[PDB]
Amino acid sequence: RIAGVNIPDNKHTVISLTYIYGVGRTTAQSICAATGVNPAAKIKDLSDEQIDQLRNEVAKITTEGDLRREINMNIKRLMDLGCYRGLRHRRGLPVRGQRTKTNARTRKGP
RNA sequence: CUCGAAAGCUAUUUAGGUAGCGCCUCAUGUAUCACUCUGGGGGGUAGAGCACUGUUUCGGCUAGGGGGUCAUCCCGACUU
Ligand SMILES: [Mg+2]
Ligand SMILES: [Mg+2]
Ligand SMILES: [Mg+2]
Repeated sequence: RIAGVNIPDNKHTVISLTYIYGVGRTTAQSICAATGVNPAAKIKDLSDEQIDQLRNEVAKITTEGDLRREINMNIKRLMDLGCYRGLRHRRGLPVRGQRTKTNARTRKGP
């Protein structure tokens, strides 16, 4: 609603744009370069004018409310085909080819 | 010589005792009473019924738990 989500205050611009969930850190360094907003000032000190140009960039990359939708179909395409990358992805095993006998605990919990 | 019962009720340290009412008798009064016919009158019993509360048999049409279950990593449902 503010830029797609709420944006914190009393912070620099590149840090503030990070919470938009679809722009990391290197991408938000291009947006202040392409628009011209100084990151060295806070978001409080800005004008209420050029935020549309920041909002123009949000309408060109992705939005987290639909980013998580479309990335699920990338998962969902892998599951319903029954390919090996979606075979373990149904179950909960690691995917990229890690070791399974021990230590793969961030995909199985405590 | 004339008339003629009861073994009921309530209470009881009561139950085989006793006391009030019900039933007999003799007096005094006073006027109602039985039987039957024609009336008016409420009722919930025998019977009967399944509208309620329950209980019972068969049949259909089914909701379902799904019983099978094509069975789908895990999801459709195949089938009945
Ligand atoms: Mg006699
Ligand atoms: Mg005695
Ligand atoms: Mg009867």
